[PDB]
Amino acid sequence: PPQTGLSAEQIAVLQEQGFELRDEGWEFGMSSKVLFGNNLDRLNPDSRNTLTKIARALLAVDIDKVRLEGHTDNYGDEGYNQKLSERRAESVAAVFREAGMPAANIEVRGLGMSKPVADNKTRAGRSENRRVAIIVPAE
Amino acid sequence: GLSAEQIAVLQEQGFELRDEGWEFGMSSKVLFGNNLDRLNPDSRNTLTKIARALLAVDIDKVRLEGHTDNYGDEGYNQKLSERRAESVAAVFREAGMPAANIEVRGLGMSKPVADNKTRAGRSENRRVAIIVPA
Repeated sequence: PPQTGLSAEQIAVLQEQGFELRDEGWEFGMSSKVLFGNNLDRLNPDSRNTLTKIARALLAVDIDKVRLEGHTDNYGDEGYNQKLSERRAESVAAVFREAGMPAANIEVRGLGMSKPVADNKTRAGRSENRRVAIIVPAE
Repeated sequence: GLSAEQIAVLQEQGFELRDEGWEFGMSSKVLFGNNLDRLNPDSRNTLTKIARALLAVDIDKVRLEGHTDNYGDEGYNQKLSERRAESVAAVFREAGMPAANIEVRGLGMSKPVADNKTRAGRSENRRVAIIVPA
């Protein structure tokens, strides 16, 4: 399949919103520390507003299908981190639905600690791993 | 203490007078469902109504107390219970309750109302309580 499903107008929005093109599509990893702070799956209220802006920016150029993927670092129990990561992605999904993203077009996954982008030996690396990613397919 | 009009509202809302104040306990299953500390939307709406009923008669100070059963890790259950009480606090602040007048506590498994030896009792113990000091 050619990766020509997105127009330049759509790519431009993805770039401005912080997305980078990766193997599974355009991806923006959002810091869980920023999104949730000390909470479990409840979003900071300011972060809810931030997320709504991103959803609306995407919807304004007809990017109306996303995958939301939750991730953790390697601290704690693996099953718990998987559950936490799924619930965190689901919280983001709720905000995207409220902004108008069609519910049938949102796929939610929790990957727990299984797909790190950084080394878990460092606080910085662990924080980079604690994220919720938005993925927009390029197909 | 509380005025007659305030007591009448608390009684109407289903609060019961206990040693530490008027108390209204709510099921964590109903409040959070499968979530961790994110309230489900219907429960948010129900909590907002309670907050507004209280604020309409100048009940503007509460304690929110989160509880668990004794199943699972003690430390996690305590954090969970504190975070769940904080979620309810956030709803009350959004309704207009002064932030400085809200006390949030997570008791974990330490203060059961029912028998943890039974499933029924463990379920009753998984709750968040709204308390209005008398």
